[PDB]
Amino acid sequence: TNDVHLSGMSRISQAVLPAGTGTDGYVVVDATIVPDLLPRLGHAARIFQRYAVETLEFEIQPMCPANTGGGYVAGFLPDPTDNDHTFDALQATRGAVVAKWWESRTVRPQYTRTLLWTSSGKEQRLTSPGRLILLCVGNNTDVVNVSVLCRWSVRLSVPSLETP
Amino acid sequence: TNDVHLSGMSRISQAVLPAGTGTDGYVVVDATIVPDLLPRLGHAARIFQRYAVETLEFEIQPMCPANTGGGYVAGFLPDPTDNDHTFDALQATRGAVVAKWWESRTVRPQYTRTLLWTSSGKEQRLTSPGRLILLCVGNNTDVVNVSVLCRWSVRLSVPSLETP
Amino acid sequence: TNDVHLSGMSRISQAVLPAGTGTDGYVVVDATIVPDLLPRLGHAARIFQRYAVETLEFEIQPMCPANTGGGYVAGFLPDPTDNDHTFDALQATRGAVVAKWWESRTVRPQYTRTLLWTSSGKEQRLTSPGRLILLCVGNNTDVVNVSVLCRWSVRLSVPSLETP
Amino acid sequence: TDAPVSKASTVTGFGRGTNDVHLSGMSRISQAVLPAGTGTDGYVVVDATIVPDLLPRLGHAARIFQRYAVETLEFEIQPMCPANTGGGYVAGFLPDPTDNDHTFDALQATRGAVVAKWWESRTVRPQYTRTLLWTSSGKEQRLTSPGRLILLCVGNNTDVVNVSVLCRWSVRLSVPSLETP
Amino acid sequence: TDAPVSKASTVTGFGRGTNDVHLSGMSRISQAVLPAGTGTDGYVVVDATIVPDLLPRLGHAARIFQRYAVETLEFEIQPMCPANTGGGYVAGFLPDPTDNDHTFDALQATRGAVVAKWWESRTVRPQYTRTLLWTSSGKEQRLTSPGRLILLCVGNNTDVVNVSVLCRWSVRLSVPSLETP
Amino acid sequence: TNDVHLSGMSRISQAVLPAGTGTDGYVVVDATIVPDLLPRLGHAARIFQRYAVETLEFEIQPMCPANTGGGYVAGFLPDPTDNDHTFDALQATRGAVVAKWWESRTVRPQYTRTLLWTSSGKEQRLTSPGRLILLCVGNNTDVVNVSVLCRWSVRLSVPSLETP
Ligand SMILES: [Ca+2]
Ligand SMILES: [Ca+2]
Ligand SMILES: [Ca+2]
Ligand SMILES: [Ca+2]
Ligand SMILES: [Ca+2]
Ligand SMILES: [Ca+2]
Repeated sequence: TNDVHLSGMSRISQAVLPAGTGTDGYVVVDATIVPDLLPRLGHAARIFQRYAVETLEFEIQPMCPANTGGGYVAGFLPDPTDNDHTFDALQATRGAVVAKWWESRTVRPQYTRTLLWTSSGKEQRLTSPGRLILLCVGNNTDVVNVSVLCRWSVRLSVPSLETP
Repeated sequence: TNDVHLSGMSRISQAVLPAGTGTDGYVVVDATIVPDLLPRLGHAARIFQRYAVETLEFEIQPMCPANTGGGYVAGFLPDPTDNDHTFDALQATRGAVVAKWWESRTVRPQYTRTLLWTSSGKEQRLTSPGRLILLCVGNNTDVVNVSVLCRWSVRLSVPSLETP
Repeated sequence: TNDVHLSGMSRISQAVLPAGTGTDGYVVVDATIVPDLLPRLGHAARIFQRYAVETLEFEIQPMCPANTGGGYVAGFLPDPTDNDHTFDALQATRGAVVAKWWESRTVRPQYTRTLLWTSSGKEQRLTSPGRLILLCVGNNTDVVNVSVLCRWSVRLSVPSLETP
Repeated sequence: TDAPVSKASTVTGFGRGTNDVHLSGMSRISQAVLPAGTGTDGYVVVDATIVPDLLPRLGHAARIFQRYAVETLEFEIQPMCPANTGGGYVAGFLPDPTDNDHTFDALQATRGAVVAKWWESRTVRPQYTRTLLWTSSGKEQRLTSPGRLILLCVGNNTDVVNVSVLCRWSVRLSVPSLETP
Repeated sequence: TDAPVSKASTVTGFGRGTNDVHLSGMSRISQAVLPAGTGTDGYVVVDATIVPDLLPRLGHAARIFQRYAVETLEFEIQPMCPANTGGGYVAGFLPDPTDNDHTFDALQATRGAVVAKWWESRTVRPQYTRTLLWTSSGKEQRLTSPGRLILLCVGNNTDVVNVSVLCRWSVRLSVPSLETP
Repeated sequence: TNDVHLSGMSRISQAVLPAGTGTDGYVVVDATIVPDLLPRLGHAARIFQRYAVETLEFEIQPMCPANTGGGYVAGFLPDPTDNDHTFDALQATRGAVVAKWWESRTVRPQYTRTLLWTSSGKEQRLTSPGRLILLCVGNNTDVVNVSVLCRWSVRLSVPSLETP
């Protein structure tokens, strides 16, 4: 059948937060989940027209010394159009996490499994499952290298050969 | 088995043989069948390590006036390492065809079904099912534009992110 | 029967990363998994001709203070010939991990269970399941002593007595 | 039937040659002569990589096929010397064409290895892959050869030794083609 | 078992190779190109004595056998030229390898001879002996070849003519040996 | 039970007895049967701690002219500690053979099937099933070259990495 099931785990974001610039509410990461953001899924969506996100998980992997103060709040807004970047908006989303800067965590988001479009278009809601937003909570004492990883699983349909 | 089955038709070769240059035995098309040669299988092998050829057929679709002279012989050598490019080598193999330049033909070859490698290596026998050769039979009279297409079906395995 | 099942856990790599030299993308570990790299499996493959890797896991055990910044990305390329040493290439592999320098992790790779050859030869793909690559992510503040361990399980066949 | 601009080609049976041929035979893969005293322990009397070229009729048959599978493979060490000859031989078929280990222990480790005196003949019934091998040569010879037969001296030979190493082979050839060296 | 002066030889399967092999195939026995005007009446386009050497796989197979019998023999005249070409050809298989008569009447006298236009393909179903022939060459070639296939022009060709002469052959090989040229 | 069963034939001893030196009772071969004596079992015991002898047979294969004089007596003492090397000790044991120098014989001995230790220790009775002795009977006339081979089958246990 045209449907092929792919899974993988890749880094959606890499950010560096210097010491003291991580004020409360600062936006460390704001990544709109698109197939191009994921390498293997990037090629897979380059050879397909439609994709549906069966499973989606995120892993916040901040690489900082244990003596680092402050923390982060990480969430997955299931609306690509939504631009709210406050603590309450993230915490309202299912699976959002709050953790110290030296404590890696996992986000298990909730979203609607609809058949999306691999290629971009006018309406972003038909192409992306949502956005991942990672904000600072409090103040960080050291420099934090944050890697945001995404464990994904998709179903691909309508074969084609697209261009970026 | 997280094996992805992918299939489709794609042009492996495009050749423009000018009138008068198509002497007998001239190698119009010489293509070692690797996934990088195929457009969609190119990306599929870019995101996978291993592939197995389940279905392989070649379609010689030359576009020239019906009053043109000469012909072609097309054949699939199941050995990628073999470098013999003559009418005898093509006639020995199975699935080979010989037809006039205005005719469209199908080569149904004898190919290995083992698990080959998408990337290149020291031994070509572990990476390609074989090569396809299209030669002139006689001398052409008009300008011939021959496109060699391939209906292929593969099974892909061992996810990765390869480079050209 | 000739088939004997062996398992074990041994250190494939020992590396020392001084303070500040662990720049992002630096290659800490690049080990081609061969039976000689594993002591007990080294002797076992010295008394056999063929081996098949039934189970393969890796444990990254970096020994550094909790106040160490930066991290690592560890992966198992299931292609011994592949020489890509970038973050995306590792992350595309199944089971790849990203972690802080003071956080031990485990890699559960995916690979094709084919009957390999214990002794070396021209084509490396017939002798090795792949390579383990461990790269730096960000900058390390302290000195990191990294031990890369491999928990393996093999099936051995075709008895012989080989020499190194 | 009207006259067309061009008629369709009428070549029908093209690319339909025979695919499988079973070929059996027996041939001398080696012949060695040893003057007295030369056959010290460990001396390599015979070292022959079993390939279609080594067997003449199989070589000619493999020149017109792409792949071959060894259905049957057996060897005979037939030394034609009297019973007053001292010393002996060890013979074994290494299933790895690449391995070049030439010792008593390496041969004895293999299945079917024989240790005999120079006035005794033996049959080596070895362990060989049944998988399809390539008739033509390539970069890796593990895809083209089932292995190599090795024959060493165990002790010093008192007299001259004439040893002939024979092979009964049965093969199935497949994927017809026309190979050239 | 007492120790004798010498033991009997234990070579058993020697001289027991395969005797009969049926080999079939199809090959181009000739290829000719004719520029405009050269193909006058009676011009000998093709003159090929059908021997195992003419057929490559059959040549290699006959190098390891002594005798062969032609079970099936058919020829195809396949001229790859347009329908606007003038002239024609006569094709026939003379069952006598020695006869070198190259005329229209000599070819037409034989059974299965075909007369066609240059834009028409024909199949020659000839008359050939089923008796055992010798794979290797000798003084008299009537014992080694079933005959010769001959192809002449009937009229002047207006355009260039490319003609390929093919052969479907089936043979049974017997009396195994190892021939050398 | 992660017990590895390994078997094969290997030469335990190679002796060159020159003509005239083979007086009656001369100890041609004296070998305490330990896994280090066997070539392939050498590596097998190098990667294991304990072994149990399931099958043990010795093959005396002397290579000499049929007109040579004298003979040999071969026997397996089931006690490694025993130091009696005489015809009487060999004739007392079971499985012993006596034959002319041109004859090839098989000693099927009486050996313990308990779990012995691959390494050496204070007590030899916990490490070896016994010893094999090959003695001269009479005086030889020609130079004798005797190889003592052993068909052995063992069960190995308790993985380790031993030293010579
Ligand atoms: Ca699209
Ligand atoms: Ca690769
Ligand atoms: Ca080997
Ligand atoms: Ca070939
Ligand atoms: Ca002859
Ligand atoms: Ca020990």
